[PDB]
Amino acid sequence: LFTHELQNHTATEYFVSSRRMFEPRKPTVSDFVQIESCVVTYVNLTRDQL
Amino acid sequence: LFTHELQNHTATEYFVSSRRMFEPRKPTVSDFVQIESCVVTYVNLTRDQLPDVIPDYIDVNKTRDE
Ligand SMILES: *[C@@H]1O[C@H](CO)[C@@H](O[C@@H]2O[C@H](CO)[C@@H](O[C@@H]3O[C@H](CO[C@H]4O[C@H](CO)[C@@H](O)[C@H](O)[C@@H]4O)[C@@H](O)[C@H](O[C@H]4O[C@H](CO)[C@@H](O)[C@H](O)[C@@H]4O)[C@@H]3O)[C@H](O)[C@H]2NC(C)=O)[C@H](O)[C@H]1NC(C)=O
Ligand SMILES: *[C@@H]1O[C@H](CO)[C@@H](O[C@@H]2O[C@H](CO)[C@@H](O[C@@H]3O[C@H](CO[C@H]4O[C@H](CO)[C@@H](O)[C@H](O)[C@@H]4O)[C@@H](O)[C@H](O[C@H]4O[C@H](CO)[C@@H](O)[C@H](O)[C@@H]4O)[C@@H]3O)[C@H](O)[C@H]2NC(C)=O)[C@H](O)[C@H]1NC(C)=O
Ligand SMILES: *[C@@H]1O[C@H](CO)[C@@H](O)[C@H](O)[C@H]1NC(C)=O
Repeated sequence: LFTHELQNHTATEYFVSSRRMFEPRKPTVSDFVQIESCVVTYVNLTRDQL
Repeated sequence: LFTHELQNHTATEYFVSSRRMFEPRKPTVSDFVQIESCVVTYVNLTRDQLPDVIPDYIDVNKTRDE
């Protein structure tokens, strides 16, 4: 999962692709998992922005 | 994903299986992905027939409104 550019001009769009092919596509819920532990590197988002 | 026979006698049942094992089973929503582009070869279905091909699919507004 990557973000194309940054929020510098409000472009916080997230896309998912393989590590060899460049196919930016919208992610799906079933592709993710839930973890009880968090790290510093993870962005601290909220329910409204989900 | 394959369809056993055709609609000739109303048998448009869809099943999913591996390419070596013949295990016809009902598909699951998590097994598909959504694409913004379409081709000629893809069947042009509608929302009403979505539960028929895939009963596992659920529409939020259809249930909430009624
Ligand atoms: C989204 O938001 C979360 C929550 O804030 C961010 O996660 C980090 O959360 C921690 C805890 O709230 C923030 O505080 C940092 O804690 C680090 C580890 O905890 C230690 O805390 C004390 C003090 O360091 C230690 O004695 C104790 O043993 C723990 O090990 C610390 O390493 C950080 O210390 C930094 O600042 C102090 C001054 O306060 C300096 O003295 C240190 O040398 C060091 O520079 C800090 O206390 C932490 O700030 C949060 N991270 C960030 C980046 O803010 C997520 O990171 C955040 N996500 C994003 C994308 O921003
Ligand atoms: C479910 O429904 C969709 C929507 O109809 C079907 O997808 C096809 O959609 C196209 C666009 O609506 C239908 O029209 C065909 O377009 C093809 C490509 O577009 C060209 O259109 C013009 C005219 O050809 C070109 O100048 C332009 O540059 C585009 O490239 C064409 O190849 C088709 O042309 C055929 O008919 C004309 C006469 O109208 C002949 O002159 C041509 O030689 C050629 O034979 C056509 O115009 C297309 O019909 C739709 N496909 C089908 C099969 O109907 C899905 O296919 C459909 N799914 C199923 C399972 O049926
Ligand atoms: C689908 O949801 C929209 C709300 O975004 C609603 O206006 C519409 O009536 C719904 N349609 C059906 C068929 O449930």
